[PDB]
Amino acid sequence: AMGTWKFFRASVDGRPVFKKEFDKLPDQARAALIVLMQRYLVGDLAAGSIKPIRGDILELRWHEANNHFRVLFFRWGQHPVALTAFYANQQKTPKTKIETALDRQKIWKRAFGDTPPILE
Repeated sequence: AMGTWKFFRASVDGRPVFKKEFDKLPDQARAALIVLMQRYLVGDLAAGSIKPIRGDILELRWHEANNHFRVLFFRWGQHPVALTAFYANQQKTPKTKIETALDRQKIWKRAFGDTPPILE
């Protein structure tokens, strides 16, 4: 169901940074976000669920909970790579989160390559 999703870590060996962030969220929100991540791959999201943020960064938003839970990610070839997961109060995704996302994309691309290897 989660297909080609990846989860930000700083190195092939490093701390599972995205998962530690994700895991702190409430059960109901974690379950809802997994469903959105699965649907993202199928192509059947409603318009409230996916927003372009800046550059290559995209946002999954849990619409049924006033977009209070979100995942920033980017497409690394055919693999969406989850960069940060967070609770948010305002509709405007905060600057700090977007900077973290941009920073983690650069970190990822530097450690693992700008695009996936042709064979995994």
